[PDB]
Amino acid sequence: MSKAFDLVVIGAGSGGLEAGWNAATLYGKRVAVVDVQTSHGPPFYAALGGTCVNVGCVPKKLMVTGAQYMDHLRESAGFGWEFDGSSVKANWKKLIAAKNEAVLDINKSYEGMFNDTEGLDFFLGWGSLESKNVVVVRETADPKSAVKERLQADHILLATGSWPQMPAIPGIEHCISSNEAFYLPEPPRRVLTVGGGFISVEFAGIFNAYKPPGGKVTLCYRNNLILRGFDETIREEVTKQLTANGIEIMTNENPAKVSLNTDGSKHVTFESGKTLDVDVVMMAIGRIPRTNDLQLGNVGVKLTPKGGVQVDEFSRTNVPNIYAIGDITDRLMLTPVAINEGAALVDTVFGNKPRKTDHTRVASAVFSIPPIGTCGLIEEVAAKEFEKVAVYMSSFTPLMHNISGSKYKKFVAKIVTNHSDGTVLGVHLLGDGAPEIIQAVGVCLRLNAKISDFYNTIGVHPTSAEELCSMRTPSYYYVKGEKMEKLPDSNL
Amino acid sequence: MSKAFDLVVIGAGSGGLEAGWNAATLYGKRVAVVDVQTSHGPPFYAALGGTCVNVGCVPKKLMVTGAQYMDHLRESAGFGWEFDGSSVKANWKKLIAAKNEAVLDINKSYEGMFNDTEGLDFFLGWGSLESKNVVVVRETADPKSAVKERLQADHILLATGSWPQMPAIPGIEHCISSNEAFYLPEPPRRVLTVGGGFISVEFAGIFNAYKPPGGKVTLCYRNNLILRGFDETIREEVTKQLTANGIEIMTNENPAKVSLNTDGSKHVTFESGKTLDVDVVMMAIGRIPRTNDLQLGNVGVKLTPKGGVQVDEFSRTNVPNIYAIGDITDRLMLTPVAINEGAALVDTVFGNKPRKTDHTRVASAVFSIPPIGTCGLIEEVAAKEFEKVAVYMSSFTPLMHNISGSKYKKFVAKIVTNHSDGTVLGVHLLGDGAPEIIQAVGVCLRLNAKISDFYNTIGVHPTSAEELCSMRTPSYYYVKGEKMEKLPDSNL
Amino acid sequence: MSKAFDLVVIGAGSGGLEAGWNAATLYGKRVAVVDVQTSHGPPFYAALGGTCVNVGCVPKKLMVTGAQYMDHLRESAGFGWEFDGSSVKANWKKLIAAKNEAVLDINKSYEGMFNDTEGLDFFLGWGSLESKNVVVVRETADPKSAVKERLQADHILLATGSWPQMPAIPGIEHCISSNEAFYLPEPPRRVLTVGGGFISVEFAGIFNAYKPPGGKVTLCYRNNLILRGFDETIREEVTKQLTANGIEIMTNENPAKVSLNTDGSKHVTFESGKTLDVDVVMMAIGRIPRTNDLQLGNVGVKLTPKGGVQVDEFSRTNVPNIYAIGDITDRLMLTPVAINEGAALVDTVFGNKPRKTDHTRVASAVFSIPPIGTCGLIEEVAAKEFEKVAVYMSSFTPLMHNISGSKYKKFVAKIVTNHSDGTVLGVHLLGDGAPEIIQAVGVCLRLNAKISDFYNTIGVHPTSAEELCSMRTPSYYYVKGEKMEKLPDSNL
Amino acid sequence: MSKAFDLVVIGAGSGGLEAGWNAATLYGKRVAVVDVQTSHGPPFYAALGGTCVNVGCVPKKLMVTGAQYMDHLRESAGFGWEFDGSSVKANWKKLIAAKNEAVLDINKSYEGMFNDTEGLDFFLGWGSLESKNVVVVRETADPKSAVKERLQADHILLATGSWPQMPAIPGIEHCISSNEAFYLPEPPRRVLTVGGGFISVEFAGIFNAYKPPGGKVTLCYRNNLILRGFDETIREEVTKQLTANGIEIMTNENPAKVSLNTDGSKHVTFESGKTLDVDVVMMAIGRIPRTNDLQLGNVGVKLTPKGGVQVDEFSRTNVPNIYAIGDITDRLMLTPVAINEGAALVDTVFGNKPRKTDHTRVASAVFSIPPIGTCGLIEEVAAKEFEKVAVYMSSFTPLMHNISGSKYKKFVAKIVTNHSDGTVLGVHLLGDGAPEIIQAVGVCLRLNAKISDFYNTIGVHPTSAEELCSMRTPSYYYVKGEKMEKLPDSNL
Ligand SMILES: Cc1cc2nc3c(=O)[nH]c(=O)nc-3n(C[C@H](O)[C@H](O)[C@H](O)COP(=O)(O)OP(=O)(O)OC[C@H]3O[C@@H](n4cnc5c(N)ncnc54)[C@H](O)[C@@H]3O)c2cc1C
Repeated sequence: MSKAFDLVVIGAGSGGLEAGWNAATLYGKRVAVVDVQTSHGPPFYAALGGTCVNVGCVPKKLMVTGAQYMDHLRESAGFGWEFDGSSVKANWKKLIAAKNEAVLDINKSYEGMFNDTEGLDFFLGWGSLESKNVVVVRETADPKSAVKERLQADHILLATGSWPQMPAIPGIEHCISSNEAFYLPEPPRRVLTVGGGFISVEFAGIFNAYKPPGGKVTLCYRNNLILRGFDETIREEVTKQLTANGIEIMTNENPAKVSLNTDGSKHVTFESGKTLDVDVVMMAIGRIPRTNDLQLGNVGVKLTPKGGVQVDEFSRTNVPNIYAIGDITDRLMLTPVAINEGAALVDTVFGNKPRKTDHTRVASAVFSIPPIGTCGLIEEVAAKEFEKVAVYMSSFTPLMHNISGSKYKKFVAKIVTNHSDGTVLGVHLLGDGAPEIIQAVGVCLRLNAKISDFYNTIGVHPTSAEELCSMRTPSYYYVKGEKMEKLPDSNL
Repeated sequence: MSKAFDLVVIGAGSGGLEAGWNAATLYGKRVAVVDVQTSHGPPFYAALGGTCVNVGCVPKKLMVTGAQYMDHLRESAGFGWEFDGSSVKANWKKLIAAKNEAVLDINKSYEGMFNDTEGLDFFLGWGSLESKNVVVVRETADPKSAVKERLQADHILLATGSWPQMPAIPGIEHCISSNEAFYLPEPPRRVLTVGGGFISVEFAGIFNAYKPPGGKVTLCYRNNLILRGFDETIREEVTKQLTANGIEIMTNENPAKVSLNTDGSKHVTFESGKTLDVDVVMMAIGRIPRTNDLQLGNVGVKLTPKGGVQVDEFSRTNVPNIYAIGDITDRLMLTPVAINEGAALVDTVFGNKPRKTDHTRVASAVFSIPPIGTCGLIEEVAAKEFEKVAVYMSSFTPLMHNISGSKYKKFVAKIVTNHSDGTVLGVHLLGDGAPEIIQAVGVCLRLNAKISDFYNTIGVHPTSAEELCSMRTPSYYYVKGEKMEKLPDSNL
Repeated sequence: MSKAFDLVVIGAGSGGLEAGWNAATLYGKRVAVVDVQTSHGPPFYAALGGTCVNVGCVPKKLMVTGAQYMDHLRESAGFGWEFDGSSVKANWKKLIAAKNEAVLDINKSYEGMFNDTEGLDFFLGWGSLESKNVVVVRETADPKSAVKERLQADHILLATGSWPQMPAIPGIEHCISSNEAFYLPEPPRRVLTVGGGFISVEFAGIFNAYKPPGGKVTLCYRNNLILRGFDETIREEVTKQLTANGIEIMTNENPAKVSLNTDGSKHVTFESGKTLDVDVVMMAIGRIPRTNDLQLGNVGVKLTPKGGVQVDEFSRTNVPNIYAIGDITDRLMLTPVAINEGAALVDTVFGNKPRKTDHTRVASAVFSIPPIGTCGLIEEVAAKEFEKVAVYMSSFTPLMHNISGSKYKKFVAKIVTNHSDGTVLGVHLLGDGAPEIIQAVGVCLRLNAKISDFYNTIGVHPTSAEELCSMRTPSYYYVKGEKMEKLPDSNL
Repeated sequence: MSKAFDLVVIGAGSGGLEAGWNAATLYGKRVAVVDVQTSHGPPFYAALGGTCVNVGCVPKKLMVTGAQYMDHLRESAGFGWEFDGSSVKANWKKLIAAKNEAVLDINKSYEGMFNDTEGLDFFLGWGSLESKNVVVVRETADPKSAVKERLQADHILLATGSWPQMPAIPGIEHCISSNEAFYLPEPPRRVLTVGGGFISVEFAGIFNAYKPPGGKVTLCYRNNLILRGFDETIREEVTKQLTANGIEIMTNENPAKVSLNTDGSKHVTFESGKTLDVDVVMMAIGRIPRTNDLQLGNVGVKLTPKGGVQVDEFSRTNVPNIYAIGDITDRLMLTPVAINEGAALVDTVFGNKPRKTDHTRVASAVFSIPPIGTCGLIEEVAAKEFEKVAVYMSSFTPLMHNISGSKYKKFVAKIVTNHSDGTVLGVHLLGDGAPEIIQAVGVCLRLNAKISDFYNTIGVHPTSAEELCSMRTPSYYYVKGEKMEKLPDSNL
């Protein structure tokens, strides 16, 4: 009578929701959506709305913003502003509440989105894969828990997202991930964030601003330079500026074991013998695709070398009617990229207008203090797949920071082109504005903009973004992998 | 031998310097630049560096930045920041002193650029035309004053910029302009900025931030809406947000006379009849090309019916070998335009490649609070030029401001389109980050981007700039010049 | 919330219903019941109530009763009754309607039994076995049909009953089983029933009485003597009396192929070359257990050599929580035996008072004309497992049939005892009353009654049943398998 | 030498013959049997074979059978049998002639049994006692008639049965008894059977079947309920079903006188005063032991205060070597009792094993329409004998009669129990098959079966007898003689 579902979706995250909406309202298809909670917070943290809405994008931005105010208050003095210095109090409990209320606002809107949209229904519980055309809902992630629904399905979309990767050292239970940090009752006086990823950096600034008096935020990384994957010079600069803002950046170090002290504080011993005491140890060493609770072996879905789900240029798997998008693919773990993959999966199946999502020249940010904006390739990657590479550099200390009292906040801007046709292959910004600036840059790369298009454009003065139009000559080259300043006069 | 150059520049301003520097460093020419001061301030205000550096873009940006801190301190309470609210106060003298140091530093650097660059020489004095090939440098703007130098010139470049226009009302002696506002001894308690332009608006925000307790900024404009020539919706939102911060906006009002009070304050009387008592009256009704002291009549350089120096698309005047750029041409009065006008003038005259400054689709800004970023045409003009016009629109109060408490700060992002092909004709933003976002939006219009190129781009989550890649259907249309919520019938 | 079912039952037959009732009302267990129809008749014939209620016990008795009236009318003449002989009409269409209304009466009562008994719910559809704890309901018997329910189950009872066995000869589609005979639009003029089982015999009498004028009921059997399994002398007698009543009993014959004539009648060719034309060919060559539509391979349920389901003395299978009762076990295909097995399965599981059903010394009947009553062993089976066997025989022509005009209706009565202790091992009756007589006899065997208990009881005169008390001396013996009249005087 | 035997039997009836046959064939004794006729009918009615064969069990059974055909022809319409209803009629002469042939055949066989069995001799005449060891056979029942034989006897067995009791009312000359009813020339149109016993009831059904058009059977009984000594509920159901067939039942009525009408019919006048005109008046108020013509006073054989011959449990009279059995002892007046009484008498006297007839728990019947089968005690008596008494009951209209149209024919099946152990004390059935069902029920009571032994037995589907194995809980109880719907309190 009620049949199956033209589509069932496991995980109502960024990608999950964009696929079920574009199907119930765009194609009148029957759609079901299974997620393990309706509201943010423990025990599962991620809930209806995805990691982005509950324990990612939205709440992180709000908290970084609040953390920027530490710098604002300090810098206002250069501009003549005075107020009781010792009376300032960073109320963490007040910040988390404001955040929680914002997140729950989104939790409810989606909560109502389902209650007035026929063909779109929400099922609370854990979704495991039974047959190649049946999804199993259970009260818990345990494959042997009570069943509450069995959703007959024509198409099945896997959008369970990703999960924080934890190492195998003794005492790892005394550690937290990005998940639990959003819900600390009090701001930790001493915090150690492990790893060099954008998550460890972004939370280091947040903890650094809301820490009570006498606090030290220590960030450790097992290799030499943090923020592996981002442009080189931006890496070393951000390291310098994090140090300036009081954060101890402790490189070439890896925790080896953690214990509890007589007062509940964590005692951390490293692989190099050095010990450090902290109130909170946060693991941000990577995110793995979330596939264990899915029982993907019951149908024989294939996984890549990394624990991720394998797919093609259309998000299809080996099983004929099973698709996967979002962070479960182990590709570009970004929210707009999962919304693009999800919107693209639908109108290629339920709309016979096949259009796949492009995974290259994608804009991303890193709301650190200072923030980062990137798009396209970095110079050392362009080298390994391009004849002649040109690099445009420029690192002025911004206009206002001679007065502000923050001389260290050097703004950086790099452009990477194929020197053959001057086409821009990358754009890498460090400094306030980088995130908002790069967005419009992503449209340029989608338009195959050559460097001439940039410096021939009239600037908006006075801005930092105008520095992208002020670079007319390369600072060095990358020809057949080698890096030399002057470009040797020896053609062909 | 001596005193025989390739180029003489009257005015070490934006356009002038760029012209001379390029001429001397890029083409090894003997260049001479004349200006009335080497450092900012009275009695001549403008100086080495131009109006922008000494009494324009640079200084106001710093002062706006300082006025933004009134909002920051207040908005921080929403993010858990506590401190004695009653202890906040702005020191107007510390703002000015800090601004003087910054501007002075640029003055110091530009000098020494002359000392270290051969073929580039500076001459302190007042420049004027004596013949078709001779610039005279006198000790004052008066023709009767002593001659300092006579410079032989194969080419003369007029680059003296513009000057504040002051209406000839009785009591005008008791008023100031933008020039002197940069140097007030104390912040005015009651102030009246006159004019609906960007100068009056921007300054209204600065005075509103630093006014002592019980102050009141008052802006008046003789017409019904401020910021003529900007997108209307933005014009009206900036009016609302200004009123939301404390600024009173007196429209359809124009001062008729000013008189002194016993205490020494001012007594303004408008045309309509009303009266206001204020401590300062700042005039910002416009700026006129600075042709006054150049003796253009000795050579016959023809002026425009609007009052600027008449020039073709290559900056050539009616007199051979004499050129004009910048505010003196009375076109687009923006620094990057003059700079680009100068760099192009040099390439054309001393190179083997003609270059002319494209004057359309120039991205400019307005540093109100919040700021404005724009680029291209606005609705009205597009409807006069194209067959079918589409308007993509998006307006909301960002989440970060529902928490800060500044709920009036509604973001705005219009997009004007030619619906006959989709090419973007203009972009108009309002809110935090608008000036930075718009910069790369100028590269896209130079590339003739289409509305699809924007929504087909993957966005950066979460940012204000996303809103540009998210408007897919027109909010309304403009067919044959008439506005309508939807199109005609079927077509195709 | 609603969990699983303390018990789900596939097939709502004689056994199915007795198990779900004794559980919902006796033990407050949650119970589900899956059957493929609510009302009798095509296309599935058997429906809610089982084979017994729809196409077995109840409707067969009603039709045999109606068929007995052919003999009644004939025999009344001996007692002085007269009426128009040629005006008698056996209206088959009127009989089937009266039957259908009786069956549907039962169909509805059960239909209401479910609607006012919490914990007892009826599910329409086909039940297939998914996991070892899930039953699959489908719109049809096709394993690839749409699903309407998936019943989570704690215990699973298999009670699908049995199905008519059809041979593999060309033209078998032109044949019918016991199922379709209950719904013939008209009574067949010429009918051939295949097989020697009680079903072929019972329907031969029914067709024989309601056949239109000029009809011949031919019963064929592939071996020598019909009614294999019943006592020997009763077999040969019933053959004789069926012949007397006009039925052609054609032994040592088996159909080899069947075709259609120009008029729709079936043309039957035998393995011996002889041909016969009939309007209806009814196959009653055996009943097989009904397991194909159950997908028993999905869980690995074990089957006996015969296609039946294997079980122990408690109706349990290899799969821990899967039980089977009724005709699906391939044991004693009787309705009271499935009601006993079903009532016994429950209060051994949901009542921890384990009591199994006894499969020996069970009373059964054969409502032929004349009818048969049996209970216990037959003489030739007692031989193969008993030292000394005694047989008591007695074959009087009943009181009333010297007048009736039916001298052939010889009533028979055999008793079989273990000659050691005289315990009665069997009792075999032929003649009207046999079914009602034997029932009370079954209680005697449950009481280990010796033969002395029988002939020492005072008879009810005049009856046929009194002949069981009138046999005081054996007619022959079976000692160590051999059959001799006198019992050789040579003991030990 | 001659006329000197081992046993002389007065009365070749049921008990007599069984006695002599066993004596002569089982023990090789010289036996002589005396009776007044060799064939049934007037003037003596009873004859060789006893009352049962000639004017009792045998003939009525045939006549009841013939009366059952009135119901069969009518009930057959429900099963699709059609025929001219108005053409049915019963030929009372053909019934009698056919019954005469059947009875005569038994008469013929019993004779020739004498002709072929040595030591067994028959003597036609009237037997009476002349001395303790001499039986005289005279030509008529009168002592003054001629002596035919004088038989010397070591043992004399009185077995002359009983005789109809006729009340001494005026007009009794115009009435008949059961004897003459077996020989009426024509069926009475109006008839009045007198008595509430089984004879009056059974005959009422026969006359009701064969009455000519516009007839009316009328049964009267001087008390309030017919069939005293039978189970009450059955008594009242048989009354209802009799009234349902056409018989009028006049209770609390007793005829006071009969007189002749002009036409030759009868004019009955009851005690209460009412009057009825009928064609025949049949008396069946009881039967008295036939001691009239035996000359018991010549020897001193003592009679019972109730009028029968006094005998101990071994059939011995006060006079040595003289024995009595059957109706003449005035105990249970049933054929199998006398037979069993005879067979036991012979075993005791001419064997080496004493045997006495158990007179309790004897299963008898009553061939009304529908019939009655019973065995053991009824409610009332059990309550006088046992502590706690349980009554299992079941009453319904079988399905076959909801179709036949005879909806009054409600089956009944009581079961009386001693609730102190469960042993079955009695069984009472009403409806088709009751006489046959009850026979084996007599074997069970001899085995002291318990109520559990019945419901724990597997039934025969579908039959009336099932109802016995289906009553599990008492319908009501009888504690200390008082009736109550449930027991006392708790106990155990
Ligand atoms: C701290 C942090 C900051 C980030 N910041 C940014 C940022 O600034 N910009 C950006 O673009 N991206 C950011 N990301 C990444 C972004 O949140 C993810 O890439 C995005 O959520 C991917 O979408 P998705 O639907 O595939 O995953 P998700 O949105 O996480 O979807 C997973 C959902 O499925 C549910 N689920 C999982 N398993 C099951 C199951 N078995 N049954 C039922 N439901 C299940 C989960 O509870 C969850 O609700 C950030 C991530 C983190 C952790």
